[PDB]
Amino acid sequence: RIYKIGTKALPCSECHDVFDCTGCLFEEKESSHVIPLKLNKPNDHKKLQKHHESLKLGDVKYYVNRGEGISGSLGTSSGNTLDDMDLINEEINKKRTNAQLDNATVEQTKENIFLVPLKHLRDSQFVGELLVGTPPQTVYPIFDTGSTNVWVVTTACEEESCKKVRRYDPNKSKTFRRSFIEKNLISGSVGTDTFMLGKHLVRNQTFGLVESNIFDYISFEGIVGLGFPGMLSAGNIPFFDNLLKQNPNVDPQFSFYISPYDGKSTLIIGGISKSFYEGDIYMLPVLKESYWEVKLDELYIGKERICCDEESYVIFDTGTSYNTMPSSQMKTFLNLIHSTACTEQNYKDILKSYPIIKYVFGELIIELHPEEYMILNDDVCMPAYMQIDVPSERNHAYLLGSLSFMRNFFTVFVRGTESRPSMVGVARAKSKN
Amino acid sequence: RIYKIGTKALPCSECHDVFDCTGCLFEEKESSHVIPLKLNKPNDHKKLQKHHESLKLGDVKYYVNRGEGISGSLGTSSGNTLDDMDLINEEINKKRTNAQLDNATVEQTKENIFLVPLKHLRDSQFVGELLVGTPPQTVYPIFDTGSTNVWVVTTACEEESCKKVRRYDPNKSKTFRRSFIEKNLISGSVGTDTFMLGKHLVRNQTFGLVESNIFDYISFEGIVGLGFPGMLSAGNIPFFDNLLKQNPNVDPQFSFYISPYDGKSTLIIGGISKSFYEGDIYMLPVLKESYWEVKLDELYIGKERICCDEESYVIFDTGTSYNTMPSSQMKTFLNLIHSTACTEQNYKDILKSYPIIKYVFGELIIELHPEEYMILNDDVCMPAYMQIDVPSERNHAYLLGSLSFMRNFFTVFVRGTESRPSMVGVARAKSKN
Ligand SMILES: *[C@@H]1O[C@H](CO)[C@@H](O)[C@H](O)[C@H]1NC(C)=O
Ligand SMILES: *[C@@H]1O[C@H](CO)[C@@H](O)[C@H](O)[C@H]1NC(C)=O
Repeated sequence: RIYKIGTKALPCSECHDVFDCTGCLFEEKESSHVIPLKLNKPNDHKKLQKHHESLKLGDVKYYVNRGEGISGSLGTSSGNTLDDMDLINEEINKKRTNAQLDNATVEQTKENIFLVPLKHLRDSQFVGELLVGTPPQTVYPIFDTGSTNVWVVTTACEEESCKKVRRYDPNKSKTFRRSFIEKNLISGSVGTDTFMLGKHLVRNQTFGLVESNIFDYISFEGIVGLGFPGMLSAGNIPFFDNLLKQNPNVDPQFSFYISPYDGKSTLIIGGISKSFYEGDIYMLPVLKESYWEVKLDELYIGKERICCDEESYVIFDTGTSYNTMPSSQMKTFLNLIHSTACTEQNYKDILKSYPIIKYVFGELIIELHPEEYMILNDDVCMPAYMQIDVPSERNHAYLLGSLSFMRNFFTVFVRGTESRPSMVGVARAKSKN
Repeated sequence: RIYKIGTKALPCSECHDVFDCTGCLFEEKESSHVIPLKLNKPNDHKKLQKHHESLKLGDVKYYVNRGEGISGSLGTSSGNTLDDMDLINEEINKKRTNAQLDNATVEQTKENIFLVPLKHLRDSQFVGELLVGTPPQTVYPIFDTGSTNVWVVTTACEEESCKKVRRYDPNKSKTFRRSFIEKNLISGSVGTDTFMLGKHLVRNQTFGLVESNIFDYISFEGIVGLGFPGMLSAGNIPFFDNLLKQNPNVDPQFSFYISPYDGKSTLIIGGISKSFYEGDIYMLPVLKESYWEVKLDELYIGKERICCDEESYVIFDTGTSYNTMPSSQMKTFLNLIHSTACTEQNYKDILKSYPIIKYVFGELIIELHPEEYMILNDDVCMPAYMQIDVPSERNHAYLLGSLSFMRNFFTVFVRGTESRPSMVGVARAKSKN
């Protein structure tokens, strides 16, 4: 559910301070620039099951750093991915069992904490058609509000023994040019080429190229960053800014409809579609233009308030599946929300007692009921949340992703211009009925 | 509630292995050796409120050692008592704010944990009349299954400016003799004298003596240990063994009825009273004869199992008010059980949703419903549990005390002889109606 408490919400045009009126109503602009999104080709949640159980003992924290993942996403230079949960668990156990082997009086002492750096969190299952070069080659990248640059996996292969599959070969483009870089970046390089997204042409687009078969290491064909221009882009016009500069009649906004079980998922450039949501679109101001990052005031699990006594922020990250909470909040969470047997028809009765999760931004309230944050895995119901600490800043980051948040809320990302700041819009998604 | 699952419980006489038949039914023996217990003169639970909040941050553990408290009870040689929660909290904050100032890759690191050693846990509010010496002087000690020796606070004072109060002066006894000790023990010494407990005379009883006004440091007039003979008694016949040797018709058992709001609380020597309990008395074998310590199999808070994957034991400790759990279990507990506003008549409606706490010993089940483990403090409902770690042994100890457990269950302590092992008996207390 989404609603504003207090005074009835008003159009954002009627605001006094555009930076302070959380929960105002967005002017809806219908757009015809639709980009269908499809399932990326495995939907296996055993990785998240193991991740939860590895937190049972209370001494394990997963973390990522701001900007250090592929394309400027959250990550580290480690080799750990979430797909590596059995290697990770084996190492955790080895490390723990080697340490247990190796007027008022209070006594300071040290406990062992095991940190698991994650390489990146890029694991959305929804990809869209991108056309690259001349004559055009089709790739299916993730469209990622949590990334800044464009990256494409190259799979060029001229030998006769190469498997016959759809490949992206930058040298088959008449218009591809390789750029000169003085940074030794599985290998990375930078080039430029022409792209087509939907009906929009985007020339002179700088992008990174990943070469080695290579999909043993990588789980996406590409990343189109929809973040902000800044140090993380390094003078290279990001894709969406480049689109806007070359297609001047497009309003600087894009929206996302995630409908996993209908095949109707969609990215919309330059506007929204009234058929994707119910009610109004409620606006949150972006506090730090880097990720799409919004100040978080409180967070409730039922009656229990778990946040926020310190500075907290929610990142809307379309390129990641799960929601996240920091390590202290997930202690409470995993005590309050249990995985259970669900079958598939017993599920509405099982979850009848689970608690509502309530995010509070000013007077704007976003609820996730249990059939909105629980997912099915074999015959087991599971909460679609990961424990992720973002230590980079003294503040605490929460992530809202595609499997839980966006499947239930229609989301609008509005770039701030000369007559508006950057904002995220949210509306109840169209009810599948 | 108390009940046995599986086969219907049978009298303990019908057992095969007397060490293995948990939940058998005790032969009831009525006894006339009743010792009324009264409220000790302040019933202030603000100390436990502060104790709970000092655990909020997850980095503070209270601990006691086996045998190191007064009379061989649980404690340490520190000066911290629970009455010192403001000194304790001030030190915790000072220590914390001085430290924040001063194929698979996992990363070991250290977190700070603050340990708070507690001097002792002797805080029951129920005391009984003991007569000491010739002509007899009245003291009101705690009768303490968690202690081993007899200790009495001496308050001798011959100066004219001494306050006129009931004092215990060992030198006013014609039969008191001071013993020779080679251990510098506020000061301690040992003597012997004659005691009377109820109708039973106990001559040649060795006991410790505490001298300094002295009740600024101590909160009890004395301790009569009802533990076991062993190293912690050091060749000095403990009180109850001495009673039995000199009064040979007394069966080696004693029982406790705790009725705080009726003035009907009672210790019963040599048997029980059928008017203090409903249903049958269910027997648990004592696994380690030192404290009255019983093996614990599982512990549930509602549907959630919090114990036991490692060796756990319950200590029945009549000299302490609150129940306890180790530090890891109270993390879960304080997330699942909250303090709240209660008034005094709103209480049955408030607690309607709280979870049942279930202790599991073999097939014997002991439940505490919320109106049995919650107590009132001002207009606030609070759980009568402390976090106590007993690090002395690799195993984990749980305490059951007087304010919660014994107020709701009638308890029988049965000394093991040539034709029985030591056992604790439990029955639902007589319903006040
Ligand atoms: C191509 O894009 C770059 C940004 O990386 C810009 O500075 C440059 O002027 C553009 N060149 C042309 C020919 O559009
Ligand atoms: C007094 O008690 C002690 C135990 O501390 C015992 O060894 C001794 O024999 C007793 N003496 C008499 C006279 O009863």
